[PDB]
Parts: sequence; structure tokens; C-alpha cells
Amino acid sequence: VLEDSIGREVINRSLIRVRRIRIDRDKKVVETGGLWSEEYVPMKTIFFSVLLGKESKESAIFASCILRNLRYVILGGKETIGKGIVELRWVKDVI
RNA sequence: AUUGAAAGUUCAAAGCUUAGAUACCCUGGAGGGAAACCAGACUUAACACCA
Repeated sequence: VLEDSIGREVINRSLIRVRRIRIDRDKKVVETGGLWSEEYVPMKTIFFSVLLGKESKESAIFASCILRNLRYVILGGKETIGKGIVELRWVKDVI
């Protein structure tokens, strides 16, 4: 756990910022303006969130039947690059 | 009983192409195969005398 000034530099250095290219398939060179830049969040990163539920009978099924079987889901975009496989861990058993 | 409810910035995209670790460069200059060394040492034995 770093100070907020030093941590913001160390964290910004873990963020993956790549350039990406679209290639002219006939001459195998990059197109004009076929270069752009994207940002990814690395493997093993950990986001924390909460799922709040109102009192009902459907949520009892949802929290018991549905939420137990969510281990892996896919968030965000660029799934073709394989950029969405994420894992939920449900802080009620890891504690 | 909330200007509330509902809605995935999603999708397609190769950091690709061109590019000789090449060019100059005497293993050279200096350094005595020298220093020392007797071709020398010695007569013996037998013997007729002596004894």
C-alpha cells in the first residue's frame, strides 16, 4: 500500500498502453491512419464491487442458484483479442 | 413513496515496411646463446747385484 503520489505512478506503470496497427493486406504495410492506441488493465488485477439486492423471492433464487455458479464471466470489449475473461470471487467464502 | 424504470462504448483492425556491426589498424618495438672449465696424472714389473 503506497502513498497516493508514489502509488499513482507505480499504478500508471502497470497499465498496459499498446499501439495497434491495421495492415494493407496486399503490400503488408500499415495503412494511412491505421495506427491507434488502446489501454488494458493487466492480468491478475483485482476490482472490488458489491451487488445490492432488494428483499424478494426472486433474489433468494438469484443469490443462491445463480450467484453460486458465476465463477468466470466476460466484461468489457475486444473479446476477439481475448480481453474480457474475468473471475468473480464473492467475498463470503474467501473470508 | 426519488424528473423515475429500462440500455455492455460494443464492433473490424498484425507495430507492419525499408535497413550488411560495416569502415581505419603490420603482434610491433627493446634484448650479444652467453658465463665458468689445465688434454692432463703416473711409471711399474721382472732381473742378475745388493740382499
